[PDB]
Amino acid sequence: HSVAVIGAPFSQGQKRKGVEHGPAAIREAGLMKRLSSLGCHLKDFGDLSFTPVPKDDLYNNLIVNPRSVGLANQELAEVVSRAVSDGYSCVTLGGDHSLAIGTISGHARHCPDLCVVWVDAHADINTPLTTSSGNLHGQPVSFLLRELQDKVPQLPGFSWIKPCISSASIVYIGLRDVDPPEHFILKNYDIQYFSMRDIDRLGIQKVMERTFDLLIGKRQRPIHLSFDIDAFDPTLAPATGTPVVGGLTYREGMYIAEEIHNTGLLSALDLVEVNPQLATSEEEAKTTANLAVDVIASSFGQTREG
Amino acid sequence: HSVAVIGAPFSQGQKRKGVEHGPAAIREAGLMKRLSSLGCHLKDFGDLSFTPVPKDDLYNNLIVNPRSVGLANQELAEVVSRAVSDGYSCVTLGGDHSLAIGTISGHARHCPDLCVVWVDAHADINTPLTTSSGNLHGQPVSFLLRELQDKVPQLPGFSWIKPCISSASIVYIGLRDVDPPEHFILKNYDIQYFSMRDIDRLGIQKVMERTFDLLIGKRQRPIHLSFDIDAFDPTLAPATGTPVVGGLTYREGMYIAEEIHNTGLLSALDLVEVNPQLATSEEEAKTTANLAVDVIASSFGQTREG
Amino acid sequence: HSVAVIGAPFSQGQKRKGVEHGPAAIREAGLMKRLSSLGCHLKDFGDLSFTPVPKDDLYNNLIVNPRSVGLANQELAEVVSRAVSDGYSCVTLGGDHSLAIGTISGHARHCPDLCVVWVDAHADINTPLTTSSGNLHGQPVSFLLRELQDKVPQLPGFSWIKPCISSASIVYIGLRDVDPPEHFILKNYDIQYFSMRDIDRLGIQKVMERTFDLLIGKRQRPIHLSFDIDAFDPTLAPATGTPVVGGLTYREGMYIAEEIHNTGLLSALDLVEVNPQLATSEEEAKTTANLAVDVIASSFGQTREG
Ligand SMILES: N[C@@](CCCO)(CCCC[B-](O)(O)O)C(=O)O
Ligand SMILES: N[C@@](CCCO)(CCCC[B-](O)(O)O)C(=O)O
Ligand SMILES: N[C@@](CCCO)(CCCC[B-](O)(O)O)C(=O)O
Ligand SMILES: [Mn+2]
Ligand SMILES: [Mn+2]
Ligand SMILES: [Mn+2]
Ligand SMILES: [Mn+2]
Ligand SMILES: [Mn+2]
Ligand SMILES: [Mn+2]
Repeated sequence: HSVAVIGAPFSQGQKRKGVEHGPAAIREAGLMKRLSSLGCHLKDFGDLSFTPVPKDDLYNNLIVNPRSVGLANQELAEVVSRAVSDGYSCVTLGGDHSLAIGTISGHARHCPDLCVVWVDAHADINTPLTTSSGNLHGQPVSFLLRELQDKVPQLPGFSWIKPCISSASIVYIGLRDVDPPEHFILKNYDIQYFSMRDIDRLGIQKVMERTFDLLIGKRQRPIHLSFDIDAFDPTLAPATGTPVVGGLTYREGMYIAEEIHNTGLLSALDLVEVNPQLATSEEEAKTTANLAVDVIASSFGQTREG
Repeated sequence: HSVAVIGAPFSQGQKRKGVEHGPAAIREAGLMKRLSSLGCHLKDFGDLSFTPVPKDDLYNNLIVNPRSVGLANQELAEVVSRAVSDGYSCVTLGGDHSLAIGTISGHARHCPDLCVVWVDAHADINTPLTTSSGNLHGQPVSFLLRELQDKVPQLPGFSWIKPCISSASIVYIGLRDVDPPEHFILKNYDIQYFSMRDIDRLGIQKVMERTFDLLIGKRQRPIHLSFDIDAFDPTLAPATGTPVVGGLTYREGMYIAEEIHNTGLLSALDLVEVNPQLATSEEEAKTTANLAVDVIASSFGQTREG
Repeated sequence: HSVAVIGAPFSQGQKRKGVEHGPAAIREAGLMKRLSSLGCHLKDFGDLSFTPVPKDDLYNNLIVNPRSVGLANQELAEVVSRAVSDGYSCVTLGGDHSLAIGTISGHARHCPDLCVVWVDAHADINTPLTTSSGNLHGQPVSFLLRELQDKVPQLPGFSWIKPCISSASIVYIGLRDVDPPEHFILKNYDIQYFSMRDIDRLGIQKVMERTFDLLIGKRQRPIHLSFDIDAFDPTLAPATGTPVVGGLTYREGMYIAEEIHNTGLLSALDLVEVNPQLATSEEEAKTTANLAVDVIASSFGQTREG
């Protein structure tokens, strides 16, 4: 049972400074010791240094840093693919959520039947034609879903990406801030999700049951858990760039991670969008980083009953 | 789909200064743009100025400002009745909860088969003979309930009031601070309520399902939503006159409002008891006012899934 | 209906100063008036002064203040036994949880068929051979449990203790910080528990139903409620020695207590581990003390509906 930890200090998928310090904050909160204590054999890749791209001008006068996000993701994908091939479950510390483009591509490279659990306040499924921000961290799923590719134009630095999962192969949990074109996309391609409303109705236990039934009800598949810290209520995870009131409780987040662990299928985990600079106090930054560690640890077997 | 907004800056239903600034606070939290964005056609009646009453002495050496509360409500009912008759769903911003005497009377004047969902930590059903405070914001339901007529003395300024709701036409949600004579009244007239305890047991989905079965299970009826901000836990809505621990969560509040919207029958809404002056900080005032806007917006169609 | 209140200002079951002030803090939060208001006839035993033991050296170079904890508990057990004998439901205010040794022994003397509901973030069932702290407040169940007596060494000051609880006769609620030897003990003796995880799944209503089915499903038994304030989430009860995130909500705590009261079988209650000195502010101290009073009051009939 081996875990690779990769620091992906990326900020260019969005516009708020400081999310590149997320991996450091998470390590400082004791991630490595927590993983070791659960019996994980660890390989720390440290924090990647991504190759910059000169003159990375706006795409279509809207999409920011496309070539940089493309190249960093290509490089990240290579590291992830390599680590999976060497038998590691891959933990990637962000950094903004655009790096899921790289971790999922790399993961899918030799685990092409992987499935995705995307825990997030947001659907992150705008395309370059629907985004109203230009921020790639709100578009990553659009580049990964095969059903969407007729609707996704080719960005500079993105040509290496081949859409690698189907719309039946991703489930969202925690949605509460969805743009209308994203809502259209989720309905049009019948992508399954559990918004905070569904959690309010069903409860987190049934949500996880139905999630796994949809994804691995008929066959075992390596699971890719892409966890945006903003899934949690901002009272619990204030240090993040797009906080939305009414999020997961601490207990709900742990229960999700616990059930992920319980499948035995976790193969890769992203923990993204922790931005210590956006905390109004050091206490706020640390509680956010500590929560991130709790999620990762619970995902690899830490329980609440000993 | 048209919405009238009436500010009712009234404070004389109770003794704490500042609740008359509720409407301004709610407006400053961006109410009108939020309703507009939902597609609501808006008529703003502004904030009403109520006629003062000279020498408005205590009634029975106990009940405070009876004629002022009576007259202000008569005037409010007139504005409400007129807006409902012209085809608007009527949003009244308070102000203390005694103004529900006027909004429900005025609403019933045009829609006599209305039913009432009363979301509150309190039952607000004391009569002039049971009140231990003398505050009319804690008695408004007693003046409206037909079955209580013979137990409710005639107050100066109140003669215009015709009880318009039967005891089977109101359901309470969120109760946790109920005076013993209020409890007797609720039981003796078989008035249905879901206390915080019931919500703990059933969950808010079943609570809303049962609420609608009781009210509109036999026929469609216009719905009057009377929402006291103190229904929410004090941590979420600190700026209010009688906070009680152990209240609705943010998610529960939104769920109630969403289900109200989903009936298609919402005809009037009160958002009462926001008192910015009781905030310990400007942050606390704004979070309470923002919460008020979320309740109203959700009640008119804002969703958590886009 | 008679209730005896016993202050047990003991701190030597652990190493953090201040928990000996728990009883005064709880009294200051208005305990006696709250109990009177519910119709409780009260006998106040005041705060006991426990006989000190000179030269109370570590047992086995690890276990702290054993003779002092042994003797204080013997004296406590005598007071509890006497009060229960005289027809009182016994409320014991702590003080650290090592005093449950005393209250449960005293209680069991006249009510040998008693059962125990242990509400706590922790299992408190380490033995002198498994404790890693040496603190007796984390071992009291091991001395009470019949099935364990062959694995529990004889401590100085502890010879008066006769195990009086069988493993089928105690149920835990709220567990989330369990040491591995404790987990082993719970599984090996088939001791039933509902962790925070079980509550997330079942909901607190089902948890209480099953608790009582296990304890009193076949016959009526006097109930001993041992409530560690740290069962509650640290945001609600910060003034305590071993806080653990992800605890009971206020509503869940009240619901447990309400259900205890509804059995009609509550015979004794411990409210332990309030340490006002661990509060970072007087507000935090008072809110913890107030929460303790809420629990005790609800356990004796305080309702949320009047
Ligand atoms: N949907 C957003 C906001 C658009 C304006 O409403 C937010 C995307 C958030 C990215 B995340 O990784 O945090 O979920 C976007 O930038 O696309
Ligand atoms: N029930 C109260 C308190 C009486 C003392 O227990 C409070 C009523 C609150 C009015 B609201 O509009 O806020 O719910 C009253 O004044 O009647
Ligand atoms: N289990 C602890 C911690 C051991 C180190 O992990 C804590 C016991 C808490 C005592 B309580 O009365 O608060 O539940 C112990 O001292 O045995
Ligand atoms: Mn997000
Ligand atoms: Mn995201
Ligand atoms: Mn109220
Ligand atoms: Mn009210
Ligand atoms: Mn304990
Ligand atoms: Mn404990």
